[PDB]
Amino acid sequence: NQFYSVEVGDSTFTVLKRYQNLKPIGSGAQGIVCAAYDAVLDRNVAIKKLSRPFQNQTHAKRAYRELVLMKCVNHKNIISLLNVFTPQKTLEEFQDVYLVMELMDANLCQVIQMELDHERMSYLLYQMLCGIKHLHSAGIIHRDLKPSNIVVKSDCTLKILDFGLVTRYYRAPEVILGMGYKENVDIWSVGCIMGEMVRHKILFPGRDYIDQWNKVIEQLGTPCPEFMKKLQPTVRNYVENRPKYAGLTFPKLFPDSLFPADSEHNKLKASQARDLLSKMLVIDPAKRISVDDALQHPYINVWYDPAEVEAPPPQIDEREHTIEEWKELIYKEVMN
Ligand SMILES: CCNC(=O)N1CCC(Nc2ncc(I)c(-c3c[nH]c4ccccc34)n2)CC1
Ligand SMILES: [Cl-]
Repeated sequence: NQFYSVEVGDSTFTVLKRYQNLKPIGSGAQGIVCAAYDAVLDRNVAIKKLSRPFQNQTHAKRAYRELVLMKCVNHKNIISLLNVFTPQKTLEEFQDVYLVMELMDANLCQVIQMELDHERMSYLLYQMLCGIKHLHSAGIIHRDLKPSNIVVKSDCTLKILDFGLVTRYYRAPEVILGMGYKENVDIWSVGCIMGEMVRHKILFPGRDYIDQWNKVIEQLGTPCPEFMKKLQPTVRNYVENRPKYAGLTFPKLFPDSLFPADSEHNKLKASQARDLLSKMLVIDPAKRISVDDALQHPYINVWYDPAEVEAPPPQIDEREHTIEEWKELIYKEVMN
């Protein structure tokens, strides 16, 4: 047989024999993931077993979308698909899908805990922006960027793991309040991640959206009439009846005490970093900085290389299907 089975991290992995010494490296709702040695390629890989891809239409659509996009997209800051397989021989027996990807060293949740380094932080932010720019050019607007679905190598090279559309702390006001969104909906999420790299605290924590919104207005201030008028009347009423906050200024939100101190370079960078935060963490998306403009910001633009930023977009998600239909769709996709 060309497969073998091993129990790993309380799941059964049935994989190609090329893949050896499977070790659990974590899990998500999307599936459980192992590190493995690929004997054919002489390199370590990550293997994801999709957890109950057919349990419902939501799972199926996500699995199909992930598979097709990860195949189509080829960018250095988006995780790339190395191989895909199922151990089952027929569509009727078809049950499991295995994704093989490059093995990364850590997700951002770990890196975020490290002591702030301007070189590191600006480089990570630059790469996130490059990945997001590339997704957007393909019509992919993520809406759920968060530290746990962003991964990095020991050398600080960074890749986004998924394609978006449970932790809700990184979601934009227009998403929370149901206003509709544009491309810079993803910039708010970057801003939350950056704010967290600085404070080592979740910016907008909260048991629920009510709690979350309170943290937003307490720190950033009650939004302007311009913004209010763009809300549904019914939503408008709740938001307007909250206590009015003047925002904390960004110097108070992100004081000098949180940044490397006592050199000229360090003074320079703290102010630049705060300026960028001030442009990303903007409640009204009409006033929030774009991806392209963020890449031009002095804090970010030191890393700018046209060959990384200006890559051609891929040339390829509203249709519904039965679970049986999605299954055949996924199967043919697996069989290439
Ligand atoms: C908080 C620190 N994180 C950490 O130490 N690790 C996570 C990432 C991991 N590397 C990897 N490399 C490739 C992939 I694809 C995935 C991965 C994809 N989906 C996941 C879901 C949960 C955990 C890991 C993954 N993960 C190494 C171990
Ligand atoms: Cl809620």
